[PDB]
Amino acid sequence: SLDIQVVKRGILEGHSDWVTSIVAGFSQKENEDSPVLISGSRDKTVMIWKLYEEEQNGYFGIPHKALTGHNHFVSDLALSQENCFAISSSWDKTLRLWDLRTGTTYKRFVGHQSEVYSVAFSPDNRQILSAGAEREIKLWNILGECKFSSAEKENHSDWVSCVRYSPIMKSANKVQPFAPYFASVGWDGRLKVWNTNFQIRYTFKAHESNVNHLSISPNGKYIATGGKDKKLLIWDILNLTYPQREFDAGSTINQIAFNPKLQWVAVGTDQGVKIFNLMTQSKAPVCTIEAEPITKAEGQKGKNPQCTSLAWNALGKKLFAGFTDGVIRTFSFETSAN
RNA sequence: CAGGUUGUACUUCUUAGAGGGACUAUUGUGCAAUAAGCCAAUGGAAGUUUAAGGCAAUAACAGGUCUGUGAUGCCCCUAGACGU
Ligand SMILES: [Mg+2]
Ligand SMILES: [Mg+2]
Repeated sequence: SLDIQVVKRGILEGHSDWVTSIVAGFSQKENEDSPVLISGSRDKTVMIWKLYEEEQNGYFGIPHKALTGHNHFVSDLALSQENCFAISSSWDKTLRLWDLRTGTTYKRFVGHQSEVYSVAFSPDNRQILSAGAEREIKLWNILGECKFSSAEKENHSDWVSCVRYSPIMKSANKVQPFAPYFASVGWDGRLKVWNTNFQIRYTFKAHESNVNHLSISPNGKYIATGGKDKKLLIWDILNLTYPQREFDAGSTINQIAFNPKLQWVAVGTDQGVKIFNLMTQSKAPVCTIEAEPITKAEGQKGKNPQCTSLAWNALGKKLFAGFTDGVIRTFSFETSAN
């Protein structure tokens, strides 16, 4: 057997409610570690984390700055390439541009109506993409001006849950055969793929229930898609009649993340976090349910927390799961190969 | 520590418009024949129907009001008038 076992790293706490979004630093000079962690939660707060080198006590790190601009929950965060800037989606019908050194909000994006579930940052950093319960995807100048809004003929029924982008690698030698696209996942169970011009390129009806999250392989060759359908769908951008691969992950799918290198898929689920190996065909490579540190409070027992977010650090060695109890948990992997 | 001034300044305090927010939320081998519900702890600005009120069905009670009304039936007073 190839055993992939998990060493517990630590605990990042001080998030009052849920942990809805997590981003880790971009690798700046190549193959070097990311010092930076940012989370977003219900709690009305965006947390900036100063991370311990080793692990002291049971903790992996300590809260540095708490960004407060927001009325309702923070749905999703995205980083600039600079790593010096972050953005916040919210149910408060607004987006925010955050300087990461100062607590300062730079500009805020206004003009969304209902509420905002997700945001994406384009590789050029001059385009912001935002989506919400308006069944609408919006394109913003970094100066805070709505540039475009996808219309009825294209846009999908119910709510856009998540929008993301299609990475173009640095070297041209990294083999980019396709066109640039952006992907939109929704509560109608539709995975959409649009060109830069906001023209529908490929819209497949992926799921039977609703889709909470979508992420793109670092290669931009495949898409991972998931929600209440209790199914993890992987799609080849070459042949779409049939989904590339499918996995059964217990109960409901909250989040999905690709290992920036390692070629695994981590899935946030109510039961816990599952990790899939794409290099072999088997259905459950590493499974983590987490008992509650808040349960250690005497007399109150948990049903377990459910994990509301995932992120990998740039090196792909560390993994962060945001939870129901407002605690981020950190885990590392040791390989024992028989 | 106090005044006086000031600005392509600002919203914590102050107005008060928009919109949030609480649904008994979360947890509970707590009581419930596990159903309505109650209870506790935690979080929470707020968990006594959040608090205090407005409105008030069917029916009555020959309740009160001709002295609130230029709403009136009938009765009475009409030039030393019960009129002004
Ligand atoms: Mg009342
Ligand atoms: Mg009488």
